[PDB]
Amino acid sequence: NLQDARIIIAGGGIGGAANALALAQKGANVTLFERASEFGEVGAGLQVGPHGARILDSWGVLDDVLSRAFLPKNIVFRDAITAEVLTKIDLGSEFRGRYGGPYFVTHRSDLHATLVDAARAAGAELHTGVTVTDVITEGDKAIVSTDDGRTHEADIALGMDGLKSRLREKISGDEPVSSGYAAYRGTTPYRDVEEDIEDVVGYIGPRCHFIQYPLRGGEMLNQVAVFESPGFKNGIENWGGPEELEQAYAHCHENVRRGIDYLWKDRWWPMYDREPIENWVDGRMILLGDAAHPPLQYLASGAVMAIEDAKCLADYAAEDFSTGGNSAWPQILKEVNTERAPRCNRILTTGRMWGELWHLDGTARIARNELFRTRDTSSYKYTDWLWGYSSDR
Amino acid sequence: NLQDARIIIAGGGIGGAANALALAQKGANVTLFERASEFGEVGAGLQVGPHGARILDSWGVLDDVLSRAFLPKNIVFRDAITAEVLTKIDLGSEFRGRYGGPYFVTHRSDLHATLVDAARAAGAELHTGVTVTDVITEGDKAIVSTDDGRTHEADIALGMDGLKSRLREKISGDEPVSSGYAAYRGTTPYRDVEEDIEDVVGYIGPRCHFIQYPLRGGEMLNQVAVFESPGFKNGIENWGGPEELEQAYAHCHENVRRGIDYLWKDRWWPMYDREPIENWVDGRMILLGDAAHPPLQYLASGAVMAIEDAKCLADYAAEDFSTGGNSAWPQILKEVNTERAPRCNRILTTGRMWGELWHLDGTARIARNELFRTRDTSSYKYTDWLWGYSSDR
Ligand SMILES: Cc1cc2nc3c(=O)[nH]c(=O)nc-3n(C[C@H](O)[C@H](O)[C@H](O)COP(=O)(O)OP(=O)(O)OC[C@H]3O[C@@H](n4cnc5c(N)ncnc54)[C@H](O)[C@@H]3O)c2cc1C
Ligand SMILES: Cc1cc2nc3c(=O)[nH]c(=O)nc-3n(C[C@H](O)[C@H](O)[C@H](O)COP(=O)(O)OP(=O)(O)OC[C@H]3O[C@@H](n4cnc5c(N)ncnc54)[C@H](O)[C@@H]3O)c2cc1C
Ligand SMILES: [Cl-]
Ligand SMILES: [Cl-]
Repeated sequence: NLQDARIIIAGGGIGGAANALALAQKGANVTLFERASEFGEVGAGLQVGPHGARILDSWGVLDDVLSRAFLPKNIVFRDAITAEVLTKIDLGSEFRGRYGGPYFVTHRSDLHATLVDAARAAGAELHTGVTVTDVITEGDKAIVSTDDGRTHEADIALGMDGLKSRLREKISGDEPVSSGYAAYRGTTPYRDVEEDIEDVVGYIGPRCHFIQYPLRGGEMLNQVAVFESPGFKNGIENWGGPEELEQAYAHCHENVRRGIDYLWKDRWWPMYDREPIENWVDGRMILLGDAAHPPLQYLASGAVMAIEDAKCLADYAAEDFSTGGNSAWPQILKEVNTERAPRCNRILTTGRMWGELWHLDGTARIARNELFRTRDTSSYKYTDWLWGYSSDR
Repeated sequence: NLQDARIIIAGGGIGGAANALALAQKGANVTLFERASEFGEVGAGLQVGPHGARILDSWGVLDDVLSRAFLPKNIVFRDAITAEVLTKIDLGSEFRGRYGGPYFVTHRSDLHATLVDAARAAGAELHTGVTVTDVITEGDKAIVSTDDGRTHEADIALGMDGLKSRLREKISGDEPVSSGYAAYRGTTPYRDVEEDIEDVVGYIGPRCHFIQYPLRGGEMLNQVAVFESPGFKNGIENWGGPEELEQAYAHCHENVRRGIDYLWKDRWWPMYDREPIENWVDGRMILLGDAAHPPLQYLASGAVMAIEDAKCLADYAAEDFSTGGNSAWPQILKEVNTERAPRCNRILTTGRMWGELWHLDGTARIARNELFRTRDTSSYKYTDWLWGYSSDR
C-alpha cells in the first residue's frame, strides 16, 4: 500500500478526482488543488465503456454511478443523409462477459461528483480555489507552488491540468492542434424531442456527425452535433459559432436536422488534440489525463484514459513503494509512463482516423457504408484493443 | 432472319465489325464504311468478360479467338503502395458455369481482325478509306452520304463512329467529359520484365492504378498505367504526357514503379467519357458502341458493350422484321434502344464510381482496402449485374 507516501495533484477534473480516489484508497496522503472555486462538471452526457466501468467497480463506486446512469442496448451507426442503419455494436450479454463490465452513459457532473465524494471519503484532502503555479523537483521530493504564495513538499506531483496544461511546458513546447471541427451539446427532456431511442445512436455524414443517447431512466436525451467549421478554414479566431450549424447539416436527413434545434447555442467546444508524446515525466512530476494525452473525442475515451491512468499509477505504486519506499518513485513514474503512453497514443492517433472515417463523402462514403454493413458482428477485432485493455501485471 | 434487309454501318471499329458480323449471319445485306485506309486495332491487350465471350461463341468465333488469347485464373487487386493482395475474383470453374463463358484477354488487333474476317465470310461488304459525312431519314429509308460524293439507300443506318462521333450531333450537342486521368500501355516480352503472373493484376493506389496481364501463351506481358494528370488541372491542352509518369507513381511500391519503364511513351490515351443519354435513335439511324455510350475503362466493358449491342440489334431485328418487314424497323430500333440504354448507362455511371474507389487516399483508402479484404468471396452480388446480363427475350 501507500501510507507514508505523499502525492500532490494539480487539477481536479475527472482525471485528478479519479487519481485522488485511487491513491487515497491505497492509504497514501493526497493533496489535490483545483483552480475553480467549486468542484463540478458540465451537466451533459459522457460515455464510459467497460475499460472505464471495470475500474470504477474496483474502486467500489460503479454500483452507485449506475444508479444514476443509463444502460444502452447497442451503439448504432446510421448514415446521416439517409438515416439507414449501417451497423450495431451489441452491448448485451456477450459484450459484458468479454470485457468485464457494462458500456454505460451518464451525466459528466454526476460521475465527477461521485468521484470527488469517494476521494474525500477515502481520505484525500481536496482544495478548491487554488491554482498550482509551478512544480520543480529538488533531491527526492517535488516542490509545488500555489497562487497564495505557499510551497508544498510531496514525494511526487501529478500534472492533471487538462488540454491547456501549463505544467506540460516543462516537458514539451507543443501547442494544441485544431481539428477544424466544433462540438455542440444539448440535453432535452426526452418527451419534448420530436422512433424511441434506447441506444447510443451516431448519425455519420459528410463533414459532420450527430449523436443521441438517453440519460438516467430515459428522462432526458443527450444530443451532440460535431461538424466541420468553414470559419476555421477561413481564419476566424472564435470559429465554430452557431451561425454555422444550419448550413453544416443542410444535406442531412430530417432526423438529424431537427436535432440541431435542441442544442445549447450559447457555448460550444472547438475540438483540438495534441500530437502524441512518449515522455510524460519531469523528475518527480508526471503528466496524466488530458495534460499528457488529450484526444479528439471520436472514441469517447478521454475521461476513461484519465481513469485508467489513476488505476495504473496507484496499482504500480502500491506494488513498488511497499518494498522500495520513497526512493522507488522515479522508477514507478517511468513504469507507469511506459505502460500508459503506447495505449493512450494509439487512442490519439487511431481516434483521428476513426473520426475521418465517419466524415467521408462521395465514393469514400459508399465504401465506408458497405464496410460497416457487411462486417462480422461476432468478431471483436476492431474493439478488443480498446475495450479489452488492462494495465494489470 | 434478315434477307431483304439492308443496313449501312458508319465505322469499322470493334463495334462496327461485330454488328456487321451479327447482321450478315442473319442473312441481311450489310455495307460498312470505315474512314481509315486499313482495318486494324492497337496491338495491345483488352479484357473480355463472359458477357462478351458468350456472344462471340454464339457467332462461332470464340474458339478461334481463344486459340490466340490468354485465360487468366483470377483478377487480383493489390494495394499499389504496399503490394498487399486485397482480394481475388476467381475466374475458375464456378465463375464460368455461372456466367456461361470464360473471362479472357487478348490483343485488340487479333479480336478486331477475327471479327472483320468472320463478317466478310458471312457476306458483309466492308469498305476501307471511306468516311460517312451524313445520314438523314427520308420516308422509310436512311440515306447515307460518303466523302466520294455518293449517296446510299438502306433500311437503317448504324452510327458507330466512336467517342468523337459526329453522327451523335444529330441527337445531342454534348461534348466529351474529361476524367483528368491518362492511360499508357505497353507490351513487353514476358521474359524481359523484372513473381510470375498468370492473372489479371490491378494495383490500385492514390490517384493511380497499374494493371498487368499476360497475352497469348504467356509470351508477352500487357501493362497499363492510369494516373491523375496534374497538367489537366493546370490547363494544358495536350495533357497527360510522359513527363508526368515518374511523379505520378513516386509513392507506389517498387513493383509498380519498375513497371513504368516498359510503357510505350510516344502515345497515350487521355480518358474521357460522356454523360449518359437515353435516346440513341434519329429516324432510321441508331447510335451504337462508343458513339452511344463511351465509358471510362474501369469496368473493361466498352468493346464488350458494343458487342452486346450487335447481338441485341441482330436478334431483335430477326425476330420482328421476319413478320413485319421494312415497316418494322423504327419499332425494332426503339426496342433495341430501350433494352440497351439502362444497361449501358449503368456501366457508364457505375464505372465512374468504381474508378474513384480504386484511386482513394488516406482514411478512405484504409476503408476501401478492408472492404475488399473482408468480402464474401462466394457472393456474386457485386458482379451479376455486369457479367450475368443478357439481352435475350
Ligand atoms: C465534446 C466532448 C465529448 C467528450 N466525450 C467523452 C466521452 O463520452 N467519454 C470520455 O471518456 N471522454 C470524453 N471526452 C474527453 C474528456 O472530457 C476529457 O478527456 C477528460 O475530461 C479530461 O480530464 P482531465 O481531468 O485530464 O482534464 P480536465 O477535465 O481539463 O481537468 C483539468 C482541471 O484542472 C483545473 N486546472 C487547470 N490548471 C490548473 C492549475 N494550474 N492548478 C489547479 N487546477 C488547474 C481545471 O480547472 C480543470 O478542472 C470528451 C471531450 C469533449 C471535448
Ligand atoms: C485505355 C483503354 C482501355 C480499354 N480497355 C478495354 C477492355 O479491356 N475491354 C473492353 O471491352 N473495352 C475496353 N476499352 C473500350 C473500347 O476500347 C471501346 O469501348 C470500343 O473500342 C469502342 O468501339 P467502337 O467500334 O464503338 O468505336 P471505335 O473503336 O472508336 O471505332 C469507331 C471507328 O469509326 C471510324 N470512323 C470515325 N468516323 C467515321 C466516319 N464518319 N465514317 C466512317 N468511319 C468512321 C474510326 O476510324 C474507328 O475505326 C478500353 C478503352 C480504353 C481507352
Ligand atoms: Cl474523448
Ligand atoms: Cl472500357
